[PDB]
Amino acid sequence: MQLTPFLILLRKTLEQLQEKDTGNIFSEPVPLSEVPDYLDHIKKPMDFFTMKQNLEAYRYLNFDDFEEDFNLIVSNCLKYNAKDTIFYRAAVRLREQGGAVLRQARRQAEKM
Ligand SMILES: CC(=O)Nc1ccc(-c2cn[nH]c2)c2cccnc12
Repeated sequence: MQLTPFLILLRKTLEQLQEKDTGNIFSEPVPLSEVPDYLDHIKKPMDFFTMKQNLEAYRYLNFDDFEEDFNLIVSNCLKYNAKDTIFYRAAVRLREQGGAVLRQARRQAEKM
């Protein structure tokens, strides 16, 4: 596999995942100023902006490491937020809608 088409695919896939986050709940890091206890609960924060930085830093060289950071966005939000919140339900929705984006993207990567 060649690096350039793979990274193009990851860029497109990240854009598609961001489209599913219609409230932009996951676009940027959880603001530690407004959630002071966040790092008490979440060992590795993640968000789509950090994922973009990691992608461009060549930190994602296989689909699993891209998907692992996506799964961190979801799992961190399920962990931190109570089930009766918009935040929790948004992570459930992103897991469902984003999973479908990821499966098709991984098949494209496997054809490379
Ligand atoms: C992605 C996420 O877990 N975000 C957040 C959870 C909880 C809170 C929060 C709820 N109450 N106080 C902070 C957030 C506040 C601002 C921005 N993001 C928040």
